Amino acid sequence: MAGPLSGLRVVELAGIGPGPHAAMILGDLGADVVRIDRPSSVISRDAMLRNRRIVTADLKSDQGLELALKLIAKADVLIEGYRPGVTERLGLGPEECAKVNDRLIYARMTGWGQTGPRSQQAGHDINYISLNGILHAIGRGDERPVPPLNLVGDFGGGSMFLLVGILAALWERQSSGKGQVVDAAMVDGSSVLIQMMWAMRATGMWTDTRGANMLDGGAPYYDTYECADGRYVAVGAIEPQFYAAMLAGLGLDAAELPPQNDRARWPELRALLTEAFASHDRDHWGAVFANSDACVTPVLAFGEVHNEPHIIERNTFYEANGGWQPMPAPRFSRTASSQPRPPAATIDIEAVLTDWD
Amino acid sequence: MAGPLSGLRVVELAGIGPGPHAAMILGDLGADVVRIDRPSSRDAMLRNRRIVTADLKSDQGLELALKLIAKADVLIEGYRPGVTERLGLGPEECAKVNDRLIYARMTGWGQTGPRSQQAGHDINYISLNGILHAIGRGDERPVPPLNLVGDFGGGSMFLLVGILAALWERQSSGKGQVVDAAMVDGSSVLIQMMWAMRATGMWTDTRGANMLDGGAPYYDTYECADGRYVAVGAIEPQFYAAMLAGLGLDAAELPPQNDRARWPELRALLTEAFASHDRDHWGAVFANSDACVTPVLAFGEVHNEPHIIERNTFYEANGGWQPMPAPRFSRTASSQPRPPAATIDIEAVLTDWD
Ligand SMILES: CC(C)Cc1ccc([C@H](C)C(=O)SCCNC(=O)CCNC(=O)[C@H](O)C(C)(C)COP(=O)(O)OP(=O)(O)OC[C@H]2O[C@@H]([n+]3c[nH]c4c(N)ncnc43)[C@H](O)[C@@H]2OP(=O)(O)O)cc1
Ligand SMILES: CC(C)Cc1ccc([C@H](C)C(=O)SCCNC(=O)CCNC(=O)[C@H](O)C(C)(C)COP(=O)(O)OP(=O)(O)OC[C@H]2O[C@@H]([n+]3c[nH]c4c(N)ncnc43)[C@H](O)[C@@H]2OP(=O)(O)O)cc1
Repeated sequence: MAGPLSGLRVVELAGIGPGPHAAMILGDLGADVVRIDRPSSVISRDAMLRNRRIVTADLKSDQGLELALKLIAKADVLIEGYRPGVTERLGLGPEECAKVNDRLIYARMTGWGQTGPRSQQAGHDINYISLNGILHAIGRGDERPVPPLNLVGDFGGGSMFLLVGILAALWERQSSGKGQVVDAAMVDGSSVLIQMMWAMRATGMWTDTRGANMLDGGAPYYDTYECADGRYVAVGAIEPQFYAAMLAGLGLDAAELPPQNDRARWPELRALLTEAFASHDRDHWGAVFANSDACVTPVLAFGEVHNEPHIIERNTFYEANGGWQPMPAPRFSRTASSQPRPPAATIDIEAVLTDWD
Repeated sequence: MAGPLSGLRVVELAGIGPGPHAAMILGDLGADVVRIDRPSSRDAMLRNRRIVTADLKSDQGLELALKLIAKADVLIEGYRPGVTERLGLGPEECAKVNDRLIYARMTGWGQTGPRSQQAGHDINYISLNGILHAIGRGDERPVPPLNLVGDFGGGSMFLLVGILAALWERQSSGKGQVVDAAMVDGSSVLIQMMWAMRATGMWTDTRGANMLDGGAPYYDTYECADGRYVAVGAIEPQFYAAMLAGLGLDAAELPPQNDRARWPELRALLTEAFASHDRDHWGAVFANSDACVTPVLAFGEVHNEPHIIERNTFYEANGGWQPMPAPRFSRTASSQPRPPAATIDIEAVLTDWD
């Protein structure tokens, strides 16, 4: 099996969102990933279940439990993302796992954490980011907050911190010879994800007013603009030298505009930039500014990404069943990753305990 | 030093956004982190570091740097491609003085290809791979999700997964290697769920018309009587039904939860209901509930929130609050971040390491 995480053995108790996204990446990088789903369901639809062996097993039954408990015994990592108490009351808790394998990295993916008042509440991405200030900061100032899909709570502030915890604990287990419990809460990870704003907030460089900051769309030089065809460009020309390059491509003379960072005159500035970008279509701007430091790029829809040169040449995507999918990231010089394998039709848990000798 | 990464040694060449964030998290978890800046701190992102100066273009500045890297486990650089090569700090020069080094390259566009030398920021990397187009209301231009998705989630976090996966690989092979983390790639994997969903006909390229983009009335924010907001995330029918009951809404009178043609009508009924009381009222009503209804707090209110206070998600420092390390560890727990450690001379650090 190809990739830097070759050898690594992972047990994933089937859940939704972060838990599986973490498991995918471990797989992606060559870990051996075994997912136990409920029998009361089931070759899979979700391309998120790539780089995976799937096994049936009713964990409520006494048999199901011990089979599971065997897999965990011969494995490096356990991933679960159920509310607190669920694995305990199944007989798969940390304390129970530590008795068949004190090397186990016990990885617990939740929104709210393992304790505290909200620890039993149901929730999704949007709820976790609502409590820690993030959601309030996203969207235009004249309107209600808009959810950044489930990118910030589930994945960026959830799965990815689960991965860092798993892999940091594996580094630890090289010294001490023992595993441990990784407690990944989306509300905490997403908070560290936005540490920049907490830092800027302290030094007067970020306010709580939505749509009135450097990076939220309030700056006319860091925002999207509608073009003549109703498609969009993005502008991220923060540094003055890049902003100057953008102005020249737009045909605007700096002498006729207000200063880039005079906020009181951002309305005028925005109006000027808006009229300029509105006068040609996205693909015009795309050409004018390619190879340029103007920080102006076309805003592509998913369906167009496969035609973008830089995306094609670096193989950011591969084809798989009437749909493109992202190739693993990041990339490794010596132990490169493979193309992911599609979800691996169900298997029997004995066959896996056997294969794992 | 407290944390699961005690005695990991990390050299960081100073830049902006992702590279510093990754270095921060490494520090947060107990790693020894030395950051080389240029002779020309306030940012709390520079927490859990030692800062040193060094003209990397001088003969001596370079010599010193290579003496650090020789002793360290990980090097982090976030410059445009070619930049570290020309300084004399490229992968191959580093592999001469330390074949074990994990060499971590943090860019937006990647190491090669047509845009590889183009300046950019977060908003640009996510414009090219479909992400930015997908965010915001439908009647309107896309809105940047701050720089959470390219710099951090699709950026620093993938650098970290790569640094630590390469540390694992090393333990079996004795050898370092190069980690190429590009924000346009990481952010693409970060949104793999949408790519899966699109392949099976359960996501469209229309903005504001999906389960998770704000187009679903059960997955969106709502304005309340006081002008503040709640978030609703009641995807599962049982959670949704719990929410209707607490709103005072008889299910029989409403359109089906998932009849999309009638979402606008559904949304107008839920809008009226949420508008009729203040945000704090809904926070009370739905506490301990599975209704998936939560107050949308502004940054300055977060320190007053029970679940935040009691789990110590933040700590106080300097101006105000900062996030404590994540994730958390049972045995080898992280400590409260140290503020940034004012300029020390780089020779000191070298005697301190062997
Ligand atoms: C493809 C797309 C559409 C899917 C999708 C993706 C993403 C999302 C959004 C955006 C997200 O944010 S996903 C994140 C949700 N939050 C979390 O994951 C945080 C922690 N988890 C939770 O809070 C819960 O799992 C939650 C999702 C909220 C609610 O789930 P629930 O109450 O139905 O389940 P629960 O976790 O409390 O308990 C599970 C239940 O199942 C049982 N179980 C598990 N496995 C098996 C098995 N193999 N055989 C038999 N029984 C089994 C457990 O024992 C337990 O039973 P119990 O006795 O307690 O009732 C939504 C949907
Ligand atoms: C707090 C706020 C204000 C900060 C802030 C945070 C975040 C953001 C947004 C949201 C972001 O997206 S940050 C991410 C930006 N993109 C990237 O980092 C991707 C990779 N990097 C780049 O593309 C570029 O570094 C770029 C950010 C575009 C800026 O380009 P640049 O030309 O200024 O720099 P470059 O990388 O081309 O070369 C740097 C230059 O510095 C020199 N350097 C470094 N270290 C030293 C040293 N110790 N002593 C002497 N010289 C030194 C290098 O030698 C090099 O010089 P060169 O001779 O080649 O011109 C914006 C601002």
